[PDB]
Amino acid sequence: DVSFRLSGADPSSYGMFIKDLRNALPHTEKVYNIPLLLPSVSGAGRYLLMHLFNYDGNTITVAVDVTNVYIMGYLALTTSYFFNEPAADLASQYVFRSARRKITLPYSGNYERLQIAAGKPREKIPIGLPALDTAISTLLHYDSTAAAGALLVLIQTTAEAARFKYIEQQIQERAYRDEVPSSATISLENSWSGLSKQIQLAQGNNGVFRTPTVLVDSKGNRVQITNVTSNVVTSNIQLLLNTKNI
Ligand SMILES: *[C@@H]1O[C@H](CO)[C@@H](O[C@@H]2O[C@H](CO)[C@@H](O)[C@H](O)[C@H]2NC(C)=O)[C@H](O)[C@H]1NC(C)=O
Ligand SMILES: Nc1nc2[nH]cnc2c(=O)[nH]1
Repeated sequence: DVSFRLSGADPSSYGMFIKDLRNALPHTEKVYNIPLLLPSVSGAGRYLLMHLFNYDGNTITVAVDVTNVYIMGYLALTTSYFFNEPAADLASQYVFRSARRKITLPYSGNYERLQIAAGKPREKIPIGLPALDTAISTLLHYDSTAAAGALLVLIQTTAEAARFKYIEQQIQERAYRDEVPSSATISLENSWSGLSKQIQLAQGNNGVFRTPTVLVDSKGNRVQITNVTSNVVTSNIQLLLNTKNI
């Protein structure tokens, strides 16, 4: 398991947590020096448990699929909560077995569905450590509409920051003040699969992408990534989704 406490939290301990999280994902191989996540894992070993404590010490335990860093559900005191999707029900056979009650949320866990349930796109939802603390508190008391917004924050602070160094840095900047995500942050979140695939395909091709990836950068300018020599590839992306899942 991995842990993170918001009480006394600063940019450095947050950094330690994301490092712990990356190290907890198993991998057998590296492509261009980037851990390549596994095709699959059987049984309970497929799930990593994250324990998060809000400022006041209350806690929730979150289950993550180690093959794709997707959040499947969480435990709050004695009630477990799972997304409404096949992979999450599969996950319920292996974690939080001692939960007294199991609730299935009225949505699946993809951004499209979470944004509809929340009533706002994530372009309009502030993120940061203070926002993570509020999210943990919101999740302790069941409300499907408020939970959708809390999950959008939780996902970006923990799964997305693990996938990209830039997003991890964006969160460290928001350690004491929340701020909506930049356009580059959203573009990055949307291209993880695309990037992961082109980096894997670039191998037998001199490091050149079969088809270019279109992103929006920090200063706000559109851009094309065509080879593994680019910044995104050399210092941004930290984990690769296996092609057998794309
Ligand atoms: C690899 O990506 C780099 C950008 O990261 C590209 O290099 C550019 O390539 C040509 C000349 O090599 C120029 O027209 C571009 O403006 C270069 N940009 C730079 C140096 O910032 C290029 O797309 C890729 N390299 C190869 C060999 O395909
Ligand atoms: N549930 C979950 N959903 C996502 N939707 C987009 N990315 C993620 C993730 O990392 N976990």
